[PDB]
Amino acid sequence: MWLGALLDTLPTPALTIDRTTARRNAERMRERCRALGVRLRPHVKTHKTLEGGLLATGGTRRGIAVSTLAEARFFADGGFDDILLAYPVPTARLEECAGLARRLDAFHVLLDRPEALASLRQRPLGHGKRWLVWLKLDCGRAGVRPTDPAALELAQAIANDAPEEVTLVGVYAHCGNTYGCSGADTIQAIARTTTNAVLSFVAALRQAGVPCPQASIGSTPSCSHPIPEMSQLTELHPGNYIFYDLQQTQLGSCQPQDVAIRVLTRVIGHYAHRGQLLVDCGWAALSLHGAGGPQGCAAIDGHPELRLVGLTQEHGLLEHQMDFGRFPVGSVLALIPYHACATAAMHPVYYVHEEGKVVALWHPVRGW
Amino acid sequence: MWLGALLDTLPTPALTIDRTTARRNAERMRERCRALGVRLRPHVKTHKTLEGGLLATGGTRRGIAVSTLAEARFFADGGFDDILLAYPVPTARLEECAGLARRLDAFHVLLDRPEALASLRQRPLGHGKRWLVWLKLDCGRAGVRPTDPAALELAQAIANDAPEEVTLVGVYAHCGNTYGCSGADTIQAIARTTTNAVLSFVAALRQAGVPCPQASIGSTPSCSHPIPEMSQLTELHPGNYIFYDLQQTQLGSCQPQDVAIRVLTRVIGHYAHRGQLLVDCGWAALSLHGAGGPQGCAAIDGHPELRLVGLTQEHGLLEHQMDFGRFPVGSVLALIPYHACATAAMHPVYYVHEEGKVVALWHPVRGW
Ligand SMILES: *Cc1c(COP(=O)(O)O)cnc(C)c1O
Ligand SMILES: *Cc1c(COP(=O)(O)O)cnc(C)c1O
Repeated sequence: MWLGALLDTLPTPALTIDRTTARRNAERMRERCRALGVRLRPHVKTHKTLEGGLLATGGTRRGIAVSTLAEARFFADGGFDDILLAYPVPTARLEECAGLARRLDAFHVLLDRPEALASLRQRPLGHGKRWLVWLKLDCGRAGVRPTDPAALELAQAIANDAPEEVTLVGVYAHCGNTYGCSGADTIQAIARTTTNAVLSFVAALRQAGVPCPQASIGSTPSCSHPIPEMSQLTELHPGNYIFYDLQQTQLGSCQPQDVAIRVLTRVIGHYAHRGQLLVDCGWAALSLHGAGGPQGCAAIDGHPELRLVGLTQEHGLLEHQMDFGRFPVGSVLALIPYHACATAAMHPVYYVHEEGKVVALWHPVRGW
Repeated sequence: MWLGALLDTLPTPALTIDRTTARRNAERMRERCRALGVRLRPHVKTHKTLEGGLLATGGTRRGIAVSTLAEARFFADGGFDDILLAYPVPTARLEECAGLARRLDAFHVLLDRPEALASLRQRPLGHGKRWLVWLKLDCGRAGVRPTDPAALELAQAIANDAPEEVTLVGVYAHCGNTYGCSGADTIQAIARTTTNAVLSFVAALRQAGVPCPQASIGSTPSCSHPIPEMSQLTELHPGNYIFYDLQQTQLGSCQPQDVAIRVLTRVIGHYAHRGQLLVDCGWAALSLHGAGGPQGCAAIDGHPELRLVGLTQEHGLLEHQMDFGRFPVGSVLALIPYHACATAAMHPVYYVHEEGKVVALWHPVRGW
């Protein structure tokens, strides 16, 4: 246990979260939504922590999105509610989904196939509770396409075919496509194509008389530079924005000062005959994200000079011709990881801090 | 808890270990060593499990190699001893190394820099115990080069400069270079270059009068096709061979029938308009190894037809023109992962099985 400890005292490699930066990130996204007049349902997958969720959620512990039944359970066990399982409802685990729907005032699920509706229908929740269902629209990983007349029919069914057992809460899209882009304008165009598609669908839905009270989109890059059409929605659900990361910096969603995550590592050897620094951060601590070479898995914070050039499980090699005097063995560097969600999943504890000193330890759940 | 359960009953994605194949793998490597007349010190990093270690070690719980102080501790807490920390001794965590050296009859460390020796010297173990030190030879990630006269001097010091506080147990190389190769002959050439280098060093060591009783090398690929010169060593320390994996199959260390690990995943959606299967195994469950694209992170066991073409955190996309009838939603596929050590690190439990039925659950340690 390390309360109060100075950062470069921790056993590395060690994932670190600047609680100042995080709180700042949470409140900033809360305000954007306030500004747009819509609700924020933060996704928890970058941190999978109660504390994390608590920040995102402004202290309220209600209205979030999870990627696994593990997180659902964890969050439910920690007192959260209004929990959306942002994932095509897993028909092979319905006893569990029903379990949570019964504990919770509001447990929401998504689906995108008529068969999924069938499966729900044959596992009625009972107790007056109805399956709160959202229709995942693909505007291109999963969901139904809004122009496919099949989407309309499916909405129709979820909403109406059994209103005592199933209800259509809204439509749900995740504009993840914004990750292949580059710079704010193409981010916004994907936001716009997605916002408008969704808006047209709902238009079509009102016209046909299919009640659909909510409409959800969002990803860190589109919600980092929100666009006016968005206020015609009811909720945005980004998540990663609480931490941010190198990729997010490269995309333009944020400035470096916004990235709350680092992986602290130590210089544990010099290698003059190959000009390389040796660090105790391998990929067990960092993950291979941003490689498919290693140069782009991470940046050495405060040191454009150095770049990662190798990663074994428990080692990384750094290069500059070098300067080993500036980097005595035992000195700590701070790696800026490419994909926050991925680094986060390699750590059983996060060292959370303020003013260089450790202030808390968050423990994420994992598994399925 | 799932004792006895049928495999395709498990909550996927789920890492699975064929205990038959594993036991077979353990005994096979035990026999190779018996044949060569040398000792086997299995590395535990592919599984990081007590059960795992127990197999490798033939039931004895002695003589293994770990990659982190976490594993050291775990194994020590589980009754193992003769534990080699196969890693340049971490000078910033010496209170802990000393801790374990004091609990254990035999805790071994490696180093490759004179300064490391200094640091050990100023943290004497006391209690009559001496730091059991091995000299990591680089024959090309870390260690000293055997032709560099500095290596000789360092051996000299470890062995002799303070024989009441520090002793040189042997020399240690890891012929990891065999991972860029391809086919048995270049594997063996790297084995040979490494074996001979090591043998020449020890020759030089005897000549100079530096006592060096042990000599350790090994990696799964060189120990999968051992070479005669190896019997002039005292110990081989591979590890991954207990599980094996796709990469190992591609290299030629093993035949498919040898790979004991799978990640079971489910078909949870069809996508005719893009010809794709949707599976609940994303990279949270598989890792991005073998990508730097996704085609090569894994193979669909029993189905050369399909290949992985996308991986998000909790999803993978499969392609063939398809045949969705052969793959009803809910049917289970078995992914063969590229790098066993990496997939293993994404799982908090391994479902171990025999004859299709689950026989145990191993829980690996993690962290640092
Ligand atoms: C991760 C995720 C989100 C969150 O979006 P980010 O861009 O990661 O902040 C939203 N919806 C789904 C389905 C997700 O998996
Ligand atoms: C992983 C490791 C080994 C084990 O070799 P494999 O080829 O993975 O079986 C041996 N020595 C060191 C230092 C290692 O990190």
